[PDB]
Amino acid sequence: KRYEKLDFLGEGQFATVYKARDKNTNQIVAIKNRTALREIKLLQELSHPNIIGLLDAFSNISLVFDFMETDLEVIIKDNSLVLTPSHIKAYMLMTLQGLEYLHQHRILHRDLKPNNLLLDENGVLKLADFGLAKSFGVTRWYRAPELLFGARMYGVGVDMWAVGCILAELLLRVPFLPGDSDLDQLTRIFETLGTPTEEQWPDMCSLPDYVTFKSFPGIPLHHIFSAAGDDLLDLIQGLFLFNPCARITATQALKMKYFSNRPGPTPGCQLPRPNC
Ligand SMILES: *CCC(=O)Nc1ccc(C(=O)Nc2n[nH]c3c2CN(C(=O)N[C@H](CN(C)C)c2ccccc2)C3(C)C)cc1
Repeated sequence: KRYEKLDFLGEGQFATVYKARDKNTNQIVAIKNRTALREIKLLQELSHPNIIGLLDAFSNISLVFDFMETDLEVIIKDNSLVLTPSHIKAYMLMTLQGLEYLHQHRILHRDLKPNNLLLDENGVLKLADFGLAKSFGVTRWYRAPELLFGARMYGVGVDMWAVGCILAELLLRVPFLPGDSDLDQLTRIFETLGTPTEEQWPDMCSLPDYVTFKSFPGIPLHHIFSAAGDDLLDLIQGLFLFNPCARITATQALKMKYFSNRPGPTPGCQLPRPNC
């Protein structure tokens, strides 16, 4: 009861979400089970500016997170907005910084997609929905080629491919590889980026469900991302490498010249806030 609800925010799988002012602090919050009670454990553990804060939780349960004004899917979907190189850079920086933190804490998100990359009123992006997240101990369109094949030994490359997919959608403003089966998703990856050889991939055929695909050459990235410079083409190139050992980590992505080159990232206050 330490909170009292103000506005309905949504329905879904896990309970309903409700906007509230916390009685004591006057701060505004949002208020949400083995598949959820490991999520409750995991999120009260962590603290990062770019990770959703689980503030309280208390079986019929309600889980107080930060309140978030919007998400990247809204921003992507919104025609009233133009994204500038500096908005994109700021968005990918916060995404990757939040990710780097999780992966140094030996956690995979496994459900990166733009509707999970929430934003506050002060332009701070926070990764949300750790219901698929697991310790090292996603929907088709952000899913890595290896996962579509059938790899269960898999790593950070799973989350890194999705970041490429989200990055492309920041640029094109449309899903990059929008497949309508798990095979159509491989068909789409291999016509756009080219069919990987086993020189593009050392132990590929050892996958239980590796399959002999049509040998496409792919579209060059400069044709797809025409407005991107060589520094951002290298970021996109790194994220989309088929070998999950070659594929760039959040850390290698963040030490990439792209984030140190001009134009720099937009401050949160000046990131494009939408209306409903
Ligand atoms: C102007 C219109 C507008 O911006 N509307 C709007 C404002 C705010 C929200 C909102 O839900 N805010 C919010 N604050 N903290 C949270 C949220 C949503 N949320 C979730 O966890 N939501 C997830 C949805 N995933 C797919 C990102 C959810 C919700 C229910 C069940 C499962 C998953 C938290 C609690 C982080 C919405 C619209």
